[PDB]
Amino acid sequence: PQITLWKRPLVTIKIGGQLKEALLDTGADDTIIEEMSLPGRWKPKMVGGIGGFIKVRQYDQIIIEIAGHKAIGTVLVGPTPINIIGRNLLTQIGATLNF
Amino acid sequence: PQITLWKRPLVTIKIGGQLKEALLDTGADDTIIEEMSLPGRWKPKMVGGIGGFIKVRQYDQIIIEIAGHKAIGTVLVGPTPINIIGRNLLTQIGATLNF
Ligand SMILES: CC(C)CN(C[C@@H](O)[C@H](Cc1ccccc1)NC(=O)O[C@H]1CCOC1)S(=O)(=O)c1ccc(N)cc1
Repeated sequence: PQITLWKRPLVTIKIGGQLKEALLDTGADDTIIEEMSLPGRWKPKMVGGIGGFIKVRQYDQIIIEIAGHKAIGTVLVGPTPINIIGRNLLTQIGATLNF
Repeated sequence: PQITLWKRPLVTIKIGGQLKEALLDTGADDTIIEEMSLPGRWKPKMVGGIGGFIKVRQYDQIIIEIAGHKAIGTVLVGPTPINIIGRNLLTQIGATLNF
């Protein structure tokens, strides 16, 4: 699709067999989702945003369905105001910005 | 142009007669620029994201040239770690997210 930006670019994602809403965020380097249980071991990671840094849990090789497109990669879990799909996954689905 | 997301989508902008580098951010509702002097009255506002909230000054009807494209709208000025071009101005230049 071609998504205009008059409204927040929200899509449905499927992760852990659950359906969730997420923001397509070109300004986020990584993908961060709200607290949920994911499989595997995690590593610590410091993530910087508008108000400073936070501590999140990094899970690798996670299967995630983004607006019907399947992707497999790194997902961070932590206290985010909204589920964000960052560049790491946007590239996997071949998303670009055009103007 | 067609911007791939392997790297951060930075562009050159012109605001208040100064040249700055900024992030084309679909996850940002509004544009936020690092501390600078702008003409006009302004209203204080609080903006939040990852890491909490920052206090900014809201300037209205500011003209900004985004990669050679002139646009007009609200600009928030404050202690942001990076200059962000949000949806309020991306729409004006006809930017879309495609996949
Ligand atoms: C958190 C989302 C919902 C909103 N933010 C936009 C996001 O694109 C934000 C942009 C940014 C990049 C680098 C440093 C600081 C900020 N990236 C972000 O947090 O990157 C983290 C998450 C994964 O990788 C690192 S915002 O900055 O809080 C914001 C809020 C309101 C306005 N009007 C403008 C901006």
